[PDB]
Amino acid sequence: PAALHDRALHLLQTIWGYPAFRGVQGEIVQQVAEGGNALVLMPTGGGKSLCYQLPSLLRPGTGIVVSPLIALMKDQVDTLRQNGVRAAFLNSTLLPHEAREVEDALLRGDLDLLYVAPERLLMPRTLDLLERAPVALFAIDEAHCVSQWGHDFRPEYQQLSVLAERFPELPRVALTATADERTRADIKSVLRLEDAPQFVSSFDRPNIQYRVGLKDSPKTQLLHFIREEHPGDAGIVYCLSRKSVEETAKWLQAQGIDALAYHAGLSSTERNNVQERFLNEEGVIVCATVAIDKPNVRFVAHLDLPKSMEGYYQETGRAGRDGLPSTAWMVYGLSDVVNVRRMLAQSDAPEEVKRVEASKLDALLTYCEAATCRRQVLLHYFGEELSEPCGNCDVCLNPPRVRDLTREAQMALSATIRTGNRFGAAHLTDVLLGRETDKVLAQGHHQLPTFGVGKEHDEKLWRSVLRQLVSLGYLSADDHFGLRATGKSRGILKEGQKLLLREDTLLPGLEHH
Ligand SMILES: Nc1ncnc2c1ncn2[C@@H]1O[C@H](COP(=O)(O)OP(=O)(O)O)[C@@H](O)[C@H]1O
Ligand SMILES: [Zn+2]
Repeated sequence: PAALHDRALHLLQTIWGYPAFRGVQGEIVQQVAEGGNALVLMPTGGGKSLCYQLPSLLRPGTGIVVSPLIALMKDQVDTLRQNGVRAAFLNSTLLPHEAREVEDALLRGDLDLLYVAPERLLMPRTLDLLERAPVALFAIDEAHCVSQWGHDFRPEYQQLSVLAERFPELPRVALTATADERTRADIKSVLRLEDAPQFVSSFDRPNIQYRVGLKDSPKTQLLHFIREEHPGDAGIVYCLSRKSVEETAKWLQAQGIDALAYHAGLSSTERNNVQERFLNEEGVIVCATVAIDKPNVRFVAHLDLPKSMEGYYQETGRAGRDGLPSTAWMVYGLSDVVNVRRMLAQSDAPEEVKRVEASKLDALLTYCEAATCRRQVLLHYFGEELSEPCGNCDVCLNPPRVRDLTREAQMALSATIRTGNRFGAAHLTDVLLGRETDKVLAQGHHQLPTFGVGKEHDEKLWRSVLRQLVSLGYLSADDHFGLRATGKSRGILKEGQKLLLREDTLLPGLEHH
């Protein structure tokens, strides 16, 4: 009721000292407290931990928490108990007499929370014992580890699928900081969360302004940006190679801005040197690769595209941990993107991994190539949905020049619907062009009314119109990289909504060498 909500608040105040719920917490709490399942996505420091702790206390019985991290579980228990919350940890390095003092406290219903290493949890009899205990809920922390594409991975987290089969009646909560569009499908498979609500909260950072542009002579381009907009300011400037980092630094010092290289082949010495000369003093600039601390950074500059949307989110987020406005500045070139693809084409990685890695690359480029608000594109990749344009990005503020492909979009959307939402971008494009592949013949797709219906255009165009549909969320990729129309597809199909491309991409043509 509202009498549940009131109840939770009096807990929020009296225990964690927090005044009010951040982002979607209060929904999650009331969702789980009432018996519901949940997927929770929040960035690090976002406030996950009490998403499960608060329901544990509101429901009769004990919240059961699983995380791979033992040392942090020990600390999270301690702090909980000093704050007046009855918590315990159980793992197999406890003396057997301790493991029983805790096991019996569970069964008597004496614990608000019990933190359990997956090692112990997965053991039947830890399983069986739980069925005899007054359990309020399960919380699978670091929930992403269930996924091979998951940031981290463990055999043991795949096995937590047991929780849903052995305890279907009881609420299950998964929380992870880092999830792409599907590592998430795996979380949802494994833990049987596919019908549960999904919550994302803290990903946005409203005080950072995002800008992307192409590269012609980037050093001057950067130098000019610092210059006008951040002369006495601290900033990070990111490059792929160790080589670029040191040129960029030598060069920036040659123009007498105070700049320093930072990277793994700096002797220890110099690393700590650069570190506090950057932290202590204001208006100093670090040139880093992928590598730490700083409160007030004004600008992050990317002289290269990162290898993922994740990396880019991380590095730009180093700006502005003051609520005070900051800018993220990036310049890329298609030249580069082509190199990344061939360097990943010639690799020795498995074909399953190349498809996924090229996936991340497309998402990254398409993010660059946005004809619509950049903050929506960025946030969508992590599952956050921003209703309206931010007014804080380079697309919002200085709208680029766009071409209207809304009718082409409809052809693409309808092609994939009518083909049963399972087929991939290369394949679909074969359809709208009219190409009869020996793989197009296998599905009889050539006999459909949507075949060659897009013949007016070429491959490069459909592939990009495809990329955009995915990126804006009009398309979703199921497997194995095959594409679904979404609930959002209707916007383009009822219309009222358009699919734009940057006039920037298209250009008078043809390319030449
Ligand atoms: N509802 C809230 N309102 C204000 N501050 C919060 C709120 N929830 C969490 N925080 C803060 O930010 C931190 C979140 O980190 P924690 O919840 O401890 O683990 P995680 O990094 O997984 O979220 C908290 O410890 C607390 O300092
Ligand atoms: Zn915007």
